[PDB]
Amino acid sequence: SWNSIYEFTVKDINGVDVSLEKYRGHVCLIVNVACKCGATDKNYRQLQEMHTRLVGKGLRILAFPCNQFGGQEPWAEAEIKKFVTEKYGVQFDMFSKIKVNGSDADDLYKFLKSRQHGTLTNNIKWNFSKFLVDRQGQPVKRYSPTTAPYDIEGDIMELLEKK
Ligand SMILES: [Li+]
Repeated sequence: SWNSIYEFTVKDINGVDVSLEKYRGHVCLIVNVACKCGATDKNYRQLQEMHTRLVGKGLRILAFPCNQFGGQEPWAEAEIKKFVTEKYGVQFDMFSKIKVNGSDADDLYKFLKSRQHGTLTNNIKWNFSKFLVDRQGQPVKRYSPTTAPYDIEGDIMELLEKK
């Protein structure tokens, strides 16, 4: 019966559980991440630039580490946090590691995938897929891993302009 992302609670990268009610009224870009992928640098760099450009306008970027793709997120949370903060200066919201596929996927990802279908098949295909969520907590677009974060900015602006 879940009707929006606000129904879910997740553990942040510091081990602090937070309800996604926190994000009511903001546009969210939800990204599954990994530190040991060939596109790690470009995704984190562009996400941090987009955070800096758009956080004041209502964008919230949420990054969920996940080790389901090629064993590319093997580290624990403290090490992930240190890596991304020291290398990229990440200021957006980082979470504890989850699964995005299978029956043990976080309910947030079960929900996201139930709202926006992937290309051909529905499982998350690799690290750095993106879901765009409007100011009412509705997932309204999904982008494949190879989509540069910058190419999502136009769609973000449309949703930021809405009430
Ligand atoms: Li499928």
